[PDB]
Amino acid sequence: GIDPFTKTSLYESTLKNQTDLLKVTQSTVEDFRSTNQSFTRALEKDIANLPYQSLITEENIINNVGPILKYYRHSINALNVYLGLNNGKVLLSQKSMPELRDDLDIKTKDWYQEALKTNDIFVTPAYLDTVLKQYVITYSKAIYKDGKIIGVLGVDIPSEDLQNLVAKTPGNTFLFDQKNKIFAATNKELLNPSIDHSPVLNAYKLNGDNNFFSYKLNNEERLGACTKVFAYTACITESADIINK
Amino acid sequence: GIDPFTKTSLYESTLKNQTDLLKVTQSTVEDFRSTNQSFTRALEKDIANLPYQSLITEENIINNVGPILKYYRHSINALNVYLGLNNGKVLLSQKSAKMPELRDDLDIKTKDWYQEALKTNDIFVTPAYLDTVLKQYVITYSKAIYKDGKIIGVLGVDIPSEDLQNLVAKTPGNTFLFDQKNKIFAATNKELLNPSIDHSPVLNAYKLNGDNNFFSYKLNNEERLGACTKVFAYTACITESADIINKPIYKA
Ligand SMILES: CC[C@H](C)[C@H](N)C(=O)O
Ligand SMILES: CC[C@H](C)[C@H](N)C(=O)O
Repeated sequence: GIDPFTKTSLYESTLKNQTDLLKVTQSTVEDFRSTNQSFTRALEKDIANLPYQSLITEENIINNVGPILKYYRHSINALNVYLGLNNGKVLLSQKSMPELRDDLDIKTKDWYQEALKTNDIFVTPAYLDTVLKQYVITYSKAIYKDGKIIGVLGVDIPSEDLQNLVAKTPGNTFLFDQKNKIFAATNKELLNPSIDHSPVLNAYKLNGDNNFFSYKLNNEERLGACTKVFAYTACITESADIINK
Repeated sequence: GIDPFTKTSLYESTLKNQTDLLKVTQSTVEDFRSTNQSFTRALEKDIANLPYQSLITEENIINNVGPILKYYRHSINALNVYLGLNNGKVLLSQKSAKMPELRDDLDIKTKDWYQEALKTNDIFVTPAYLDTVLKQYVITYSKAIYKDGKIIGVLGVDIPSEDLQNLVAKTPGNTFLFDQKNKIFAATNKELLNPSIDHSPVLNAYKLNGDNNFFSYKLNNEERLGACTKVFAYTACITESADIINKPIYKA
């Protein structure tokens, strides 16, 4: 758009605009995670606050912890909320009275194993829930009372919840998961698994977090930026027509 | 005549972005409301799921409803979660350890959160007001609870209005909210909250223009551009200096 002064003004403007919108998508991901972490932490505290007598028999776990799992599940509309024990049983409150299940192979599960290896909440990649066969993100936390492990708390939130939040955001924003597979997008057509993303991904590796870049699609110029948000990569892209016309 | 800058692609995109940022603030308000409404509905359902016999004596209400109020309060970090009864007593869960107890001196039957809930099938959302007990500004979500068609009481959930302010403050853009009385309520630039700020120019211009339509206005002899929109009872606005919208080659 010929005069370099004018092109620079258009470029600097769209850079700021697109960076702002990328930040909104970043914030969406952050807020989803923190809300779920706060919820999980509160549940941990309510369980650990029970007297040991209420925690040390399986029947007492069912009768005393079960209602807490159920109310918490309902309060945020979680898919499953549960407490896994070292005997391999798990008290499960599932969307459909919490029951003690012995058939869920919990010690083979990352949500269980990993919670025992950190003092933080553990957040799983999205995976297909065994019980309800929906894709979930699990927040898990080893619960201790007086330094004594009670069990591992788990909270399953449908990954579609995050996908829907991201899709509603302004801008042509999208998320890749930890394996660089498309996870969420404002334009639902981007969900085609056969779409190649090397151009934006290569541009991102060259430029780094939040650094605006140009790239090509079918010999046409586009502009974009990406940034790491936990294990995700969040991106925004647009046509470069805004600066070239 | 017409400002030539308004015919530029730069101006057009600038307004498109301001519109996008205003919509982010609109979404913030909508999502805060929806989340709190859903929480309150879930709580109602769990209370009403108690057997009728558990809901009809004060002792049974304390013992059976109280734990539910507490666990729900913790789950979302609400300020107060409570069940108001027709006898005027209220089972109140708030920060203080012990189990929820009945308070008999909170004058509930003449309060809007109570009376409005009885007039509707819906959740009632109050304008922000100073909480009677903890003296923080709160928004209350209330709902009449029925069991087998019989009124048990009115559920209330108090969320500090500061929670919504904090959400708005984190949003991009110079966005802000007015309440139902056209008083400043939340702002990205927390200086806009100070009572000495004159919001008449933006409000007067908004009245002439309607939702999402950009307008010029002035404050303290500075030309500005703004747009506002209704979001439930609130008015959400975004404004910018005219000299940022159109950066002069020579500054004044
Ligand atoms: C109780 C564990 C639950 C079912 C978890 N989502 C899993 O699939 O392992
Ligand atoms: C139990 C009612 C509570 C305190 C409510 N926030 C009020 O001020 O009326």
